[PDB]
Amino acid sequence: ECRVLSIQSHVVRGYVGNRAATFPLQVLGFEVDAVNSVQFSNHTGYSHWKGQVLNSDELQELYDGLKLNHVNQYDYVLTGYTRDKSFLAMVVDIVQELKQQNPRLVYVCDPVMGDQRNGEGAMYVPDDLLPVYREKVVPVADIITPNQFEAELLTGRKIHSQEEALEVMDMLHSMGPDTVVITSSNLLSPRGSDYLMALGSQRTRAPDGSVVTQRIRMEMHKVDAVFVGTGDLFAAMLLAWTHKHPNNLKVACEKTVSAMHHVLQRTIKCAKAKSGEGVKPSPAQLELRMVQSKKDIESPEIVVQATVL
Amino acid sequence: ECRVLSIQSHVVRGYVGNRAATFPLQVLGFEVDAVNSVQFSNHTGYSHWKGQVLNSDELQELYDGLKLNHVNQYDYVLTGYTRDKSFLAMVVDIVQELKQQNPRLVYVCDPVMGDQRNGEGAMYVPDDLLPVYREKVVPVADIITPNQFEAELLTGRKIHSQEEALEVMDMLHSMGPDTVVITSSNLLSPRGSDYLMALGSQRTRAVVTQRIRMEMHKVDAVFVGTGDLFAAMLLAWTHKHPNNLKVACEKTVSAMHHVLQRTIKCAKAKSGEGVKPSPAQLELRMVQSKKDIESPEIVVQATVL
Ligand SMILES: Nc1ncnc2c1ncn2[C@@H]1O[C@H](COP(=O)(O)OP(=O)(O)OP(=O)(O)O)[C@@H](O)[C@H]1O
Ligand SMILES: Nc1ncnc2c1ncn2[C@@H]1O[C@H](COP(=O)(O)OP(=O)(O)OP(=O)(O)O)[C@@H](O)[C@H]1O
Ligand SMILES: [K+]
Ligand SMILES: [K+]
Ligand SMILES: [Zn+2]
Ligand SMILES: [Zn+2]
Repeated sequence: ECRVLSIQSHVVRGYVGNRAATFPLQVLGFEVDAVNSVQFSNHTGYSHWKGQVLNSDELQELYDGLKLNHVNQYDYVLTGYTRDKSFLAMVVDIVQELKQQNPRLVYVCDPVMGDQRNGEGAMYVPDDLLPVYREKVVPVADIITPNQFEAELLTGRKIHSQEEALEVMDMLHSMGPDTVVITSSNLLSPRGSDYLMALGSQRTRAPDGSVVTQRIRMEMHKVDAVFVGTGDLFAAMLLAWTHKHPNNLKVACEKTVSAMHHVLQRTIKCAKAKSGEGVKPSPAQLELRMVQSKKDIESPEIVVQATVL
Repeated sequence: ECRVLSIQSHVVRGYVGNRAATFPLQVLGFEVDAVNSVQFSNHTGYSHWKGQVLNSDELQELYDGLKLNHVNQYDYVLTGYTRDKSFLAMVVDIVQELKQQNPRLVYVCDPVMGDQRNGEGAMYVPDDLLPVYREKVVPVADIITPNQFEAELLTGRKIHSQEEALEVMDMLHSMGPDTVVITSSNLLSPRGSDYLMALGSQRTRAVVTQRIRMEMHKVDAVFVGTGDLFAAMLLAWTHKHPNNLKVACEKTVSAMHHVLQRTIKCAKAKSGEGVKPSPAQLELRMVQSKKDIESPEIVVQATVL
């Protein structure tokens, strides 16, 4: 019996935030309680979008309702994109209260702030969120899934190589989370320029005070398209697989990355078919084919091997 | 590839409204766009509840977003509990607009009315909603899932026997919906007093008519969201068996039985011995009934009337 409290955005159509995360965890057997931080018609990749947002006060209201009914017991808390600092600070109060009641609670956090869109690096959020992520969110997180840019920002250090990447991940471990996964980087991969390189690290303190650190590298073949909600889907499946393989980051990452590959291959195939030959698929046509990937999400065939570093 | 627009309530914890309908439809292979009419912490069966309600203007603002992006093309529309007549009217406008764009669109409606436990923080459904359902909603609905009390209100008639029911169901057809299903009645099953009787009727312009009856053994507990789970699965099964309401209902009702059995068993297991299960312990074991929803073992035989 595992219950997850997921606080993320919601869209009527498409897959992003809680939409990208709920279905996967449900088919994997987790009980998901979903707080929708906002409700829009579709993601911001489209030309238009309309919806409402929740302020930190409304969030607190929803939590008080769970608390008043004595059902505020969770095994996992999962958060992603957040645009306002009050909301984020409010989330930390919540995570801390819950951890006070369940020391075994695991907080999976995807510190969303930006990327380097093919050599294009800029922020998605107000510069005032970074201090909150740095000083208040990271310290209580158990698993974080930043991309290169977010790892550089959290540590204030820049990554130019695989070696510096590992140092940055160590600095992150020192900030709190025992598990760190850099989901994507600008790093050149040894298998080819067309491969995306991911890196993972899981720290473990031994009884005698010694520290064991499992580090792994992953190389996935790039799909020529820009997807949305990919980081959310990743964080959600990583939570499920790390649960099953608690002390094996290797297998957890392999199962997670394999599933991504299957979902995306099914998505790019359907998008090109729906947009005609020659024509480039539109954001509407590139929405993740979540529902049709059920079997692949439940039991993915492994198609990527993690290299132990 | 089918796409469903479901406009219902959302609750952080538990299953009612959209929470009871989405997972089921998704595992059955349907693309579900969900508009959450409200967002509460839990349903009204609990001692407390907090949340916010979405007004009709906000509902229009969302649908507009879908329109501007030319992605407002659906195959089904699914609605349930509403306590705002203003919101309900906006839903009818949205449906007629969608039906003009796709005449083949199917509107599945569960006209909720009464002192029902729900996910919109309400203690009752305003009496002033009845005339809205009667005149604006039902004429546009293709499949309706009223319970006996609701059917009686929509027709002004009162059901005292099995013949009386078929009589009301026919009236409902004439009002618009080609498929009607009275989900539960006070009617005494010949099978015993511990069985709940459900009646179903379906018209096909060959105009033909198929009527059915089902006995379901009562479960000694009070559940919330069952009406929502029913409508959602009926939607899926009617799609797979378009002209066979017998088979469609048999699978829907079977799935239901499996979910409730798994729910009552776990609830008693989690509560102390001789301790009555609390609403929180009675929340539907949805995620764990995945295989039973995808492929339910038939445990009921619908008799053709
Ligand atoms: N084009 C792609 N080809 C292959 N895998 C991809 C692609 N885009 C995303 N992914 C996969 O999705 C997961 C998350 O990707 P990435 O690290 O780019 O996300 P992100 O920058 O956090 O996402 P977002 O910007 O949408 O929040 C990774 O496991 C990655 O392999
Ligand atoms: N105690 C029970 N035992 C067996 N089946 C039940 C029970 N309660 C509900 N159901 C099943 O749930 C479905 C809907 O039942 P019911 O007539 O109570 O719904 P409703 O009035 O639409 O629901 P709601 O409580 O959401 O208003 C039917 O298929 C019915 O058999
Ligand atoms: K990420
Ligand atoms: K009903
Ligand atoms: Zn991201
Ligand atoms: Zn009902």
